[PDB]
Amino acid sequence: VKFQVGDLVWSKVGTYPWWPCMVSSDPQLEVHTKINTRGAREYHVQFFSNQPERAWVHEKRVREYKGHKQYEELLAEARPQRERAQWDIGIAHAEKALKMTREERIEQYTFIYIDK
Repeated sequence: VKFQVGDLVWSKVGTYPWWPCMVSSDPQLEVHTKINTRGAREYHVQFFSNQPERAWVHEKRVREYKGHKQYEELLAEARPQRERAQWDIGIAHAEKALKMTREERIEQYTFIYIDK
């Protein structure tokens, strides 16, 4: 295990670009990390955006978030207006969270879950 609940990460999910995320615990499974049927590690993340989004991401697609500027380093290794706007909001939220401790990030950004 490389990450804990509240840690800031970059995540590549589907066709979305590398997105700023916070590692969190799955509301149903009650785990933030698990081992696949193939034996690979996965993490549960929550995307930084205006609208809440979450996903179980493979270890190879989860990177440590050090700052917005390292996005060019990730793009070097390897969009709609509505999505671009949400990414800019997400980057602003991740930059504020970098100035906080893991414990503070949990109290401020963890999604509110309703059984409905």
